[PDB]
Order: sequence, then structure tokens, then C-alpha cells
Amino acid sequence: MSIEKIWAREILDSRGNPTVEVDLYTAKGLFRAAVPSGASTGIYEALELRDGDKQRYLGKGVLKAVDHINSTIAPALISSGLSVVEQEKLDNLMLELDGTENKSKFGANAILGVSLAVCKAGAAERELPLYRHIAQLAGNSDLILPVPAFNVINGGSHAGNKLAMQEFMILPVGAESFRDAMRLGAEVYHTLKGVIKDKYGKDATNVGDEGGFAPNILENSEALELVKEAIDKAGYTEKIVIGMDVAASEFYRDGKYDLDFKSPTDPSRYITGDQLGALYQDFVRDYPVVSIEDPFDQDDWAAWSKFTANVGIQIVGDDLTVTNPKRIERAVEEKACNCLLLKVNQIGSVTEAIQACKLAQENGWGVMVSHRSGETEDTFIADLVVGLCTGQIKTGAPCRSERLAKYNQLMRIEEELGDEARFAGHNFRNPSVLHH
Amino acid sequence: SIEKIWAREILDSRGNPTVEVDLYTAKGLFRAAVPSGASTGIYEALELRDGDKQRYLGKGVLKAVDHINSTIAPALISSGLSVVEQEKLDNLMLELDGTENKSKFGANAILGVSLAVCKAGAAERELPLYRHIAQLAGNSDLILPVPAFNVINGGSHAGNKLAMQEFMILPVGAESFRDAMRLGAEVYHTLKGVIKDKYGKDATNVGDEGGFAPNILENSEALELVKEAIDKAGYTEKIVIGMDVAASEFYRDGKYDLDFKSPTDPSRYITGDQLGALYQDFVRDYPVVSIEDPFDQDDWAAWSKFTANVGIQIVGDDLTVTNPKRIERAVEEKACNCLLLKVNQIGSVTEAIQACKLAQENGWGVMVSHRSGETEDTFIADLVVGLCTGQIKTGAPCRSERLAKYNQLMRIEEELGDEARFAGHNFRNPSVLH
Ligand SMILES: [Mg+2]
Ligand SMILES: [Mg+2]
Repeated sequence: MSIEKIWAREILDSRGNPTVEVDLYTAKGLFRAAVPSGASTGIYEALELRDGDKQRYLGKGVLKAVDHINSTIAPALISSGLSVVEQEKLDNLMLELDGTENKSKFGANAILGVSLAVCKAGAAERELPLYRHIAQLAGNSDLILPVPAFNVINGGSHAGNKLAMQEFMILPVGAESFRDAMRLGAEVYHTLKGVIKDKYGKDATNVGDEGGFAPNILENSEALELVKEAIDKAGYTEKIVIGMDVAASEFYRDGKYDLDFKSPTDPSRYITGDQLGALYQDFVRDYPVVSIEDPFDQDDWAAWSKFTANVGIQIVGDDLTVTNPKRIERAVEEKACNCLLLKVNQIGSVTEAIQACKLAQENGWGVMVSHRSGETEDTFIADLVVGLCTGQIKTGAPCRSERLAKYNQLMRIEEELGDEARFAGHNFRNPSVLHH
Repeated sequence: SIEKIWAREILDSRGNPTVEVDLYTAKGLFRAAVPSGASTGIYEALELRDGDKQRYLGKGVLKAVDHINSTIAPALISSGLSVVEQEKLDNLMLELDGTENKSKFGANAILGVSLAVCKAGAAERELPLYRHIAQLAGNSDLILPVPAFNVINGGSHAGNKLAMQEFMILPVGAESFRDAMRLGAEVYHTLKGVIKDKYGKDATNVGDEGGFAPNILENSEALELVKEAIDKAGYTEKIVIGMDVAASEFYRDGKYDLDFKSPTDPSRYITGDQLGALYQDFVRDYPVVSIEDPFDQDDWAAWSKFTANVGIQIVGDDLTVTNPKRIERAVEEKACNCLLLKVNQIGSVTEAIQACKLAQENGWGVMVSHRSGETEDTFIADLVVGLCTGQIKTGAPCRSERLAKYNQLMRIEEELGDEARFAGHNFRNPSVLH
């Protein structure tokens, strides 16, 4: 009566690893989605189910997840006779069939793939663009194009350099529109590539998983100066600001923090959380840093709360919250942060990710929709960030098409929305104040 | 027939603007995007760029988009020709431009419409795109290509000392295309590990095509690295090596400089004969089965001499630039035995199909090719199957502007079912399987 067919297969993601793609068929046609993947397993993440056969793709095959869709999830959904518009009921049906709290039986990658395909097929049955269907599933009316946060400089475990902080990003908060923000981002990206080529050599301009550069930078402040200089030389000093992903859990060491964790271990150099907090206040004074992700360890709750109570910038939970609602509730209760990173495959279904998002927003938080380091040609999260009206998305450098595919789709959405398109701009934290 | 044609500016995989085209018929919306091209080639179809330094550092494509929206779109809608009539639609755009290299509207403007028309035509004929392409080309067979995976980079766009531009791997002995992706990915990841140990984490960042560029000086060192990864991955029997030398990049004073990236001195330059001698040692000592642009784009006597003296595939890229008059000359003088087919170098579906059939009539192989700047578009995946050329090079199995083509080939193979055939060891002449 609704779903004609559901067929899953194994494709390759942007790192050359297998992942789940799902085809769903209705009288309106073929609706296809693919699943992203992080670099490592997180303890609070919903389970990404992998084959573990070390011969085939080093044990990263997803044949087990694909067979669960084709042999179990697909018949159950078709036989339920539920319409594809009933996102919550079909999601609930899969959560019940799985019957585990972390989706360890089918894998969040199996369950998500169907959830995304159902959402796409539901939008066509409603005769709505995907982003408007999502807005209705979430209870929004006034769509917003987000500020993109473009990865440009990498450190931490992403790089062989001494730089201990993981990612430095640029946000074109001063752009006139989302299409204008893509232009400002690309021009600074290329300006910065030129600067790196001259200062560090041609070798220093190859790219990492998310399309950013990882030159041999030694000091965290030298990276910030590099980014500031590319923005200034591109001519956009006041229109482009900086975001950072510290990923502080990476250099967390016995209750302290090792800002040189890639040099031979020396405990005497570890600094306390309060010492790390003071270093951030110096960055925020000397550089236009408006957002910091994971400034402290994912269990260092006391440091988060003290920093968030004492600075006025955006403080993003990533490893702290893990798109996990029980963790979010504790983070809200302790005022640990004021923005949620939203990674849909960390929670495993469209419904639960919309609920995670409404949990944060109803408590005054920003929400930044996020990519994974292993992405696909899928663009679902571009429609998601518009429908959820969060005003901010980080989905890579303006380089590599698993990133540009999202940005290109957002420009198409802006074009479709026309005179009713509102760009979040300097209100990326609170886009609700914009619409009239 | 065509309800609407609407072009917009999008960003390609390097972050530069390119042309995307929406085409509406009564069957729905058909979307296609154009890869990065050259705007100043001498034989190439030329892409139109804006050159407005206030926008994308002069790289905008607003002019091309305007040519589509203001001129090509009403003309083609006015024609009343159905979307199936690929060749009549393509000739109309060719006549409207009225230049051989498409420098009025831009090769990027003409191709984007051409691709969108083709996708609309498939649906109108109730055929998947690759079957529609087979019919436009006169083919009744369908063959999955052997993929050529870029893995190591040198030449002009790598900061190392390696003169030669790209080393690829071809899983000729895989059981199918799906198996061929597994083999290529597993060797690619093995290589990443070898490179991280030998050279360091930083040396595993990727170039435009997803391949690596560690700091190696001699080309033999690069070939050993590929062989070592193939070996450790366990596929010495199943994977061979392709090369793209891009020798035009180091052609100096009628001679060849294999250290052109280091401070100059003509004393170290070597003749075409000496370069050909080194290729023969390469072919003797490593499983190299294909070499692209071994000599300069106009050193015709070096091409003809080398091709007469080896058994391997010799691919023209800068030699032929997908240009029929350049191709005829290469045929005449036996310069090479394989055409690298870059569809945006020619400018339309119909012309690219003609160029491919021209090479194939003369016993040449045809290698369908990506560009440095690609998009999420997957057209060339359906193209290489529809033309049955048996080989495609569209990147390392890394970066999704590359994997999108490869993933689409896996989908096509699953659709073909028991009819799906993998070119395998006949990647040069897939027609022996017909
Ligand atoms: Mg993070
Ligand atoms: Mg070439």
C-alpha cells in the first residue's frame, strides 16, 4: 500500500571504506540514502555494525548490516502497511525490532539508512521538498540557511605536526547570503592554500579527510595567525571569524592536558583544565574565535561548566554529548556547554535526531549539524540543517565532493526558497530572532 | 518536449565554480554538472570563465550560465525536438555557437545541456542511462570496465622530485567490478600504511585525485612502492600498473628533463631515444601494462617509434585532447593505440560518442577519464558502460567525486545481473567478449 520495495547494498565512502546504501521504492519512485561513518568507535555512540572479517576490507565490510535490511527490516516495514509519511512510527518499529538501547543487533548504520530513505520517500508522498518535510516533522515553520563552518587547518591526531588542537575552521558570518558565504569560504581557502605553498612548500598543500591542510605548524597560536592572515589577505577581515575543534579528550592525561602530546611524553608540561581555560580566553581576546568545540575532556564535567559560565562564546559539545539524549540532559543540567553537535548516525534514526535537536534548542542551545570524517555523495544533512533551522553546519572544507555535495545542495535550497530564504549570519547561534 | 532548462553555478571538487544544468520534462527533473576544463587550449574545446577578480578570483562561470539561461534554453525549447533526439539537439547547440572549439557559449555551457538532455532522453525511452547511451552508439553489449586507480603522484602537481605524474593500479584479475573495487581499496589502504611507516603521517595526505605524493626522487622508487603494496595486499597475480608520464611537462629544447623540479642545467637532459629506453626497462622490471603521454604532445616521431617497439598500451592524452582531427593524425602515424576520452574536452555527448567510435574503428582502446576538478555527477560511469570501452580512470578510491563514479558502476553491475561482464584481462579490447 505504501512501500513497494526496500533494497540495501554496500558502497564505498570517501575514505574508500564500505558503508550502507538503501534504496526504497514507492509509487513515486526510487529514494536513495547512504550512511556516513566516523574514524573510530565511541562508547556512547549507537553501534556501527561491521563485518569484522579481517580478510575483506580489513574487517570493515557491512554485509551483515545490509543483510539485516534485506532479510528482516524490509519485510517488517512493508508488511506493517504504514505510510512513508509516518516517520516516527516506522522509526519506532525498527527500534522495537532491534530491541536494544544502542541498536547493537542491526547496527545504527542499518537502521539509519532505512530511516533516511523513508524520510526522503515521505517528503515525496507529502509533495514537499525534503527540508520542508523535516521542518514539519520537527515543528518548525520558518526555514534558515546556515552559516557554514569550513575546516581549513588540521592538527591533533589528524596530522603529523606538533599542533595539538584538531581543527581550525572559518565561518563567513558577514556574508550576504548562503551563496555569498560559499564564495567567501572558497576565496579564503584558495588564498590560504597560496600562503601555505609559499611558507611551507608545495608538499604542505595536500589535504586531509575533510579537505583541509595540515602544514608543519608547531604552535596553536601560529595556526590562528595563519588563518587570520589568509582572511585578511582575501579582504574579509570583519566578515569571516574562526571556529576551533580542540578534541581535548585526545590529549587528556591523568586529569591534566598535554598540549604537546605528539612529542616524547613529559608529564611536567601537562596543564590543568583551568590553565587550558585561560589559554582559550587569550585566543578569544587576540583572535576572532567565536566557537570552540570540545575544549575539555569528555568526562571533565567540572571544567566545562566553569568555562561555559565564564565566557560568552559558543561552546560546542561533540565527544561530551555524542548526539545522545541522556548525555545531553546531563550537559543541560550541569550547564556544561551551550551548543550541540548533531551527528545523525551517532543516534541512528531521523526521529531521534530531531528529538536530540529539540532537546538542545528548547534549553537555549545552539545546534550545529555535522558531517562525519567518512562521508558519501549523500546530501541529506543539508536538507536537515535547513529543516531544523539551526543556523550552522560544519561539513568540510570547500574541497572534496563529499563535502561540496552538501554545500552545493544548500545553494540549491537557497535558490528554491527565493525571497523567503533567510541566511543566519551573525545569528548562527540563535537564528530564531531573524524571521519576520 | 523540454519544459524548462535552468543552469546554476556550483562548486567542483577543488572548490572552483562550474556549471550545473536542470532539465524538466513531463517525466521529471534531470540534473547534470560539468567537470573542470581548459579555457586556453589550442585544440581543446574551451571552457568559458568570467575573469572577474572580485568573484572566486576570476574563476566564475556566470557568463556560461547566462548563455544557457538566455540563449540555448529558449532555442532548444523552441526547436520542439524530443529529448531522445540526442544528435539533433547537440547539432543545434553546435550551430548556435558556430565555433569549432565552442568559445562563444563555452564548452562547459554546451556540455551541461548535452548531458542533461541525454538523461532526459533515457527516461523518455524508459531505459537506464547506459542502455540509452548504448543505443545512441550502436552497441548491443554492455561491459563493466577495469578501473584504473591513481595511487602515487609526481610531476608538475606534486612537491616531490618525481618527474612522472601519476602511477595507477588496474585490478585486471578481479572476479567482477565489485571485486575490482575491493582489490583497489585494499591495495590503496595497504599503500597508505606503507607510506605512513616509510615516510610519516603527513605523507598520507591526498592530492586532487585522492592519490599520495610522498617525497621520493626516482621513478623506480615509486614503482617499487606500488609493487610492495600490491604484494603485501596479496594480489601480485591480479593487479597491474598503469602510468601517466605527462612528458610535455618536462620537454625542454627538444630534449627531456627528468629532474625538471630541481634547479636547471641542460647537461642532465636526455633524448627521446633514451627516455624510450627507460620505459622499456620499466616495462621489463615492473608489471607496467599501459603508459599515457610518454613523449611531448608534438614529438610525433618519438611516439611512432616507441609504439612500434612495445606491446603495451600507449595512451594519448595531451597528444589527442579528444579532438577528431588530432586523432586522425595519430591513427595515420601510428602514434598510439588508446584514446583518453575526456568528454568536456570535446563538448557534447554526440561528439564524444563519435570520437570513441572513431578510435574503436581503428583498433584503438578507449579509456574514459575524469578531470582534476570533478563533481558529484556520475555520467561517465554510465558512459563507459554504454560505449563498452573496458577501462575508466576516475581517481583513487578516495574522495567522493571519485567514488561516486565507482559506486555507480557497482550499481550498474548489480542491475545487469547475469548479463554483467567484467572486461578483466581484455580491458584493451573488450569486444572479443561481445
Ligand atoms: Mg569534533
Ligand atoms: Mg593525463
